[PDB]
Amino acid sequence: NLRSQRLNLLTNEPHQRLESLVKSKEPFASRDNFARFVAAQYLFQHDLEPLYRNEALARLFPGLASRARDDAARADLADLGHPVPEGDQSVREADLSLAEALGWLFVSEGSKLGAAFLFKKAAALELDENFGARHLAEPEGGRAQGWKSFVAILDGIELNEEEERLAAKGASDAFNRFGDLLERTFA
Ligand code: HEM
Repeated sequence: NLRSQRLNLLTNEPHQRLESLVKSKEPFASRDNFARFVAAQYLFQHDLEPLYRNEALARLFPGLASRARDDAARADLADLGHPVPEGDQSVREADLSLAEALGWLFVSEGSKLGAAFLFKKAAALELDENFGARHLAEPEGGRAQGWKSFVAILDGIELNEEEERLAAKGASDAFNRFGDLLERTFA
């Protein structure tokens, strides 16, 4: 019924595939490997920037701007001595509909879930919230409620059937994009 639940079903496979891809790149084998993972996160933030700063979406999601993680990820790349990668502008210039944008935000916000596990694994590489893993630090209100607050708004929006299709497309496209970014930074 809820939009969030439908999106969860629709992206269950892409998620399993993505989780497997991440495990295969061995992000915690070394700081260099971890840095390549941070580079992928950083590039995904560049794709999402125009959405987190969009006035229309900011009105729908109060506090939107502060959900971005670009400064932290860029600071982490600097800590790790990894040069910042160049964004290809493909998503920023894609001219996404509002509905597609909701699917991209769904995936970006959802990608924060379980980050405490990644944060814990980063400790093995002697990294933490003040060095190298700044982008995985837990948010103020806590990961849980941050997600619950976002989903309540998402599920309340009224969309027509075409817009629902576009939101699903946006979520699918975002999962595929993160995978492309990982293949790029680990190449
Ligand atoms: C770019 C997309 C995403 C990436 C890169 C991603 C990656 C991951 C990874 C690698 C893990 C395993 C963490 C660990 O090592 O323990 C994971 C766990 C998880 N992901 Fe995602 N994810 C993404 C999007 C999403 C979305 C959209 C949702 C939800 C709508 C989601 C929900 C979860 C949850 C619930 C867990 C398990 C958390 C727990 O066990 O407490 N993820 N994800």
